[PDB]
Amino acid sequence: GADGVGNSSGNWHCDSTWMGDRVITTSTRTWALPTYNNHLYKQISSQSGASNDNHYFGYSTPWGYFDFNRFHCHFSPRDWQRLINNNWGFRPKRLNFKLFNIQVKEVTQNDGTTTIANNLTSTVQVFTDSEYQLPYVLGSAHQGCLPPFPADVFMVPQYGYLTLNNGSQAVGRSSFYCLEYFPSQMLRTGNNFTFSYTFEDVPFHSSYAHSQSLDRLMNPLIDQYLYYLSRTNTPSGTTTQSRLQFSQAGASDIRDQSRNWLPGPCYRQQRVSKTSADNNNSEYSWTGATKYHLNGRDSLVNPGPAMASHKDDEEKFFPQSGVLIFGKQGSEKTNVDIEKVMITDEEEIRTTNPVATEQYGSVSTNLQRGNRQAATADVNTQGVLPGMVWQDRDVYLQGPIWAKIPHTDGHFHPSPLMGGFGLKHPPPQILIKNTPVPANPSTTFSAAKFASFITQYSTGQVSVEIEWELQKENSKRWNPEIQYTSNYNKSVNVDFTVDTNGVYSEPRPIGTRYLTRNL
Amino acid sequence: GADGVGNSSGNWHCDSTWMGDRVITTSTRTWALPTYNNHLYKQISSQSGASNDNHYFGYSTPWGYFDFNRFHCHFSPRDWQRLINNNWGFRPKRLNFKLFNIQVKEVTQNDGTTTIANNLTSTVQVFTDSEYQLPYVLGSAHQGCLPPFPADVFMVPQYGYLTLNNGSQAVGRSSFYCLEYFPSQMLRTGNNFTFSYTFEDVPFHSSYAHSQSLDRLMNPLIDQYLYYLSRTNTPSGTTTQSRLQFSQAGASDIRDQSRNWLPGPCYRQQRVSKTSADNNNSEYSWTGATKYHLNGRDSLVNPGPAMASHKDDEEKFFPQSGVLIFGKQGSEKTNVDIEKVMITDEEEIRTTNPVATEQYGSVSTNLQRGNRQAATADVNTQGVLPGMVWQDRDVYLQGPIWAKIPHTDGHFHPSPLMGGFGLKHPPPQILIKNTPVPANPSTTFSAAKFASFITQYSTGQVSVEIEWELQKENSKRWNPEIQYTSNYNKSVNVDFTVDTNGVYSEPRPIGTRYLTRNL
Amino acid sequence: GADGVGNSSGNWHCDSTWMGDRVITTSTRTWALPTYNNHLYKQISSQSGASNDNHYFGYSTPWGYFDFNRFHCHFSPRDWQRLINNNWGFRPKRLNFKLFNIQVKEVTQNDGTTTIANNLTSTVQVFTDSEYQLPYVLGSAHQGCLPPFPADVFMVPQYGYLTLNNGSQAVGRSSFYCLEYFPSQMLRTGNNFTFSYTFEDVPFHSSY
Repeated sequence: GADGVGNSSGNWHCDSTWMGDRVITTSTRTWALPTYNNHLYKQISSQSGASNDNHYFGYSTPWGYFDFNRFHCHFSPRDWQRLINNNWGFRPKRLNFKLFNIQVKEVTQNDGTTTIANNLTSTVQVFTDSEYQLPYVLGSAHQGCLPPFPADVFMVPQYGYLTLNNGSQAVGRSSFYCLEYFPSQMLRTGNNFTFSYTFEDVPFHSSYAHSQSLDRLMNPLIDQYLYYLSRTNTPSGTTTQSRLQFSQAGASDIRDQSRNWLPGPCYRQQRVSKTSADNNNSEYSWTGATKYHLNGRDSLVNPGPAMASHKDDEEKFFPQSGVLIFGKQGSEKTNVDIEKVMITDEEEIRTTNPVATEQYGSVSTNLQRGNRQAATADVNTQGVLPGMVWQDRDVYLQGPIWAKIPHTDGHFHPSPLMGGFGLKHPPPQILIKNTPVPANPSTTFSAAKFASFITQYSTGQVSVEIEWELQKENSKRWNPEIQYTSNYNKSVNVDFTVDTNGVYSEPRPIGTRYLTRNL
Repeated sequence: GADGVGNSSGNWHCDSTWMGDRVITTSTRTWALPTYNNHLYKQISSQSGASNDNHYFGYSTPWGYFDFNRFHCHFSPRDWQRLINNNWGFRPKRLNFKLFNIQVKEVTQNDGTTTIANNLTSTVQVFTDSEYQLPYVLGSAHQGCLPPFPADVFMVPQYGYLTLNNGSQAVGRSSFYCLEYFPSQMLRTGNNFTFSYTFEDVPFHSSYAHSQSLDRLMNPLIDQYLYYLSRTNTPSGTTTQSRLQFSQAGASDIRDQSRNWLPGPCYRQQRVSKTSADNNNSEYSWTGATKYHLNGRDSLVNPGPAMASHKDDEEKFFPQSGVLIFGKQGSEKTNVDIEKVMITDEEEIRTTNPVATEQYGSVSTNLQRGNRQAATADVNTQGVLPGMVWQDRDVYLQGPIWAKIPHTDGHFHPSPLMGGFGLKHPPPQILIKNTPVPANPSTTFSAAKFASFITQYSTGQVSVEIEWELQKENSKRWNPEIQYTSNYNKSVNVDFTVDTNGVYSEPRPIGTRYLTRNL
Repeated sequence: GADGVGNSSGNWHCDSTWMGDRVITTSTRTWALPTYNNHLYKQISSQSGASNDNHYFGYSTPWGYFDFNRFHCHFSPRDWQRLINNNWGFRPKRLNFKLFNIQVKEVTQNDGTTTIANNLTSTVQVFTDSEYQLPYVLGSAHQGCLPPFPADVFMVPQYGYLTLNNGSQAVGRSSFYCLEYFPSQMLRTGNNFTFSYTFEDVPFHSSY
């Protein structure tokens, strides 16, 4: 699209409509973009000394990108609630994007006095990496997505990436991608950039919780017909004499019943409690946390494989890195106290996946014989096994929406671990930069790189609309399901509202599983 | 096909052409075939005493088979190089085979003097087991495939197989397949045997190395928004008092960052070093090597599941059985010294799969509390887990090309472990035998089995052409990729050449990953 | 072309005719071919010490080649004379080649006594490097072309070539061409191999 200077390049679309089966969440926000790295690509690396587990090598670019991989960039409390309360599941189908009403300003810091003014002509160029030839950054839970609250103006993030490294230094194989080596489209004012995408058949996120659970799944009333090993030894006057007898598992017997499927896999996490007291006093934050390691650098295992966060009656506990944790609007960056964060809870799964903090089961160790007692041992890490079945990490309104499946020789069940939809070809990276403006050059020629540009930034609005599909409920469940509600009682502030000084804020994390489906 | 005696049953096709997307490697070689087991099927078994882990039972047949399950039976250094240097990947599509110019000779060892001459009439019969009713031997890394070097004449291997066994003895279930119970086609001279095959949709072998790596994958510039557990206890005058505080992972924080996918699986191997010194002195060749075991016989775990062979700066090490090892042209059969072999290296993977010699990660053990320190333990064997992603063993010019997927109730990701393409219905076994020639029988009848045949063998050439598909490169990588080159400096002998006495020889193993794709 | 065992795969053409403007010199000769380097490619180099101006590095092949880059393989004194006496100049235009009546023998040196006999089946394979992907040796004034005199039987030369070298040793850039990496056509007896060529506009040799 194209037009004039006194012509709005696009209108403001920010609705949300439900169609019974679909529902489209349109949404627009105003943004701003500075000139990063003063227009140059800069090489960047870990700090020489820095622990090995923390080295790196890569580049930062003068390019800034766009991102809305956060559910709340599309759903509004209320809306989300609608969804989350009457749908067995849902998934994204297609999207449409558009930047417009772009405007380029140029600040002038003459002595003790700045003065911003329109640089009409100068441009901002955009380009979408629709061929995925660029290090996909999104999906890395970074923060600089869209504001949950419309009215909020925002700054565009700067693109940076990482290649290979042998400590703080580069290794040859590492590649250096240059963003100008693409065909950016250049916008001036009166210019807009639209583009549209279509998702790929993915599974509806399961937005329901299970009423039955693996173990308790058969019918009480009837005993099976298969037998199991009831007792081993037997009374012989005073002493026992080994004599194995078997029984037919019934209701009273349950624990012993024969089955057909196994809980999901696991990778044991340390348990910490919301109650300061209980927790051993010391620094096992890193030392005790569950991790894995590549090329000799141990990394953390955050968002561990999807597994319930606490047994019955222990909402007080949680994994050291088995859950998602968001900050309460305002919460500072580092070492903030428990009271400043919102920890997610995944009890809803208990029913199928193991509890993060407790071992999977316990396999037998030795082979018993008359002169040898029967061994056994608990298992803290069980990789996928036939017959296992499980549930993936719920979603949360202010959580990630999707993530790119890495291009590898092999993947195994790609639901992104941080939760979300695992996409092979996700929404392409959208980039934006401000074509430089060489400030006054010298009369006599010089072949040096230009270094003195006009100080200036851009701004303008952006809009994103997405169509989601739904799987409606359908249970013959007689008694009421659970629903997500807002507290009745009076409060000094409404949840998901602007305070007295107009600061919007999300009180709690809102999950997705409320409706109840049987297993 | 058919014709006369003074008529070449086929010409010599040994080209190789590239078409931009495909590339066909035609190739012909001269061969020779003796008469095995003096024409009879012989029962064969382990040696009574022999360690249990080494028993067996099966048969050897008078039949010899054909095989080219080695990349170099089709690619020529140069060619291979072309491929390997400009292609994100490739795979086989179809093939065509033909035997021809068959000729049957008959030696005469009269006293101190042999004398070979043409037995025109007598025949050689061939037959392809296109229904896979015969124990698929190929794929077992046996040696008797085609000569890498054209000019080389070769001997055809003899077919043998193995069934069940209870120690050195047979067990009933074990089957005994007889090769005459097939409809062999019989060739006399002037007769040729052609046949063609078509591969099945398989995945292009990934012939590229990764520039990013799981851990270092997100964007440096921006800190995430999810929080993790920064510290546990806290300064209380003199003493610490447990007080968990959380932080928002940033660049400096990296190791702690939240992610979305896990390294490939693992099965720990012992580390040995190319440097004699380091290595503990003793015999842990078997005792210390990683293995598994069926029906009480521990077998070795060679070509362990695909996993990088050494961390940064340790090209000197390697798994005890985690790598492929070829002999330097000439190297004898047993206990040959390190200097006689070429060990493959899979550093290229590091980026996704764990290091063979070092544990996967470390899960937590106990549940901590005030009166209990936080436990933890390293994991040396991790079975596939959701979110895991990885790369398969590279290929190597002189490596296997494919392998038959065993007919079972269940497989999991069939890329053959020794590397190659996992095929459900691979190129059918091709067999060949020389119809016997009863040497002079007695005038008076006898119903005994004939035992005195004419001494004779066969020869003639064989040709195999195969069409491979390619996936061309396509990265916006600015700086140069790595390529495979031959050393500039002078040398007494060219690599992949015949020495002074015309002995072709492959200097080093050549992999496949050189081109660099992002993760 | 193809046929049987008791069938001459080609006749003997050895004429020479003048047409006023053209003149065609046909010519046939009998030849023989051993098995070189006992069937293998052998690496070859100057003799370590040997003056520098005389070092080299290259290979010898089990392959033998054909050559008639000598005017007398086509002209007969007399003929040549005709030409040479009444023509301001001349040049070649096209050619046609054919091998035939191929026969493979096999000697038997049993003790103090050899005995040659027909190995009917076995073959001889031929192939023309029509894409010039092989080190062009001919033109190097080598000797093993055709006999000037028809009646003369001859032996076929063996193919060998030279690459780069840093003294008596090889240098990487040097290439090693393998003759089997071509699609040889295989002849058995009763088999013939013909092929034809066409020269390119060149200047008449000034014969005045």
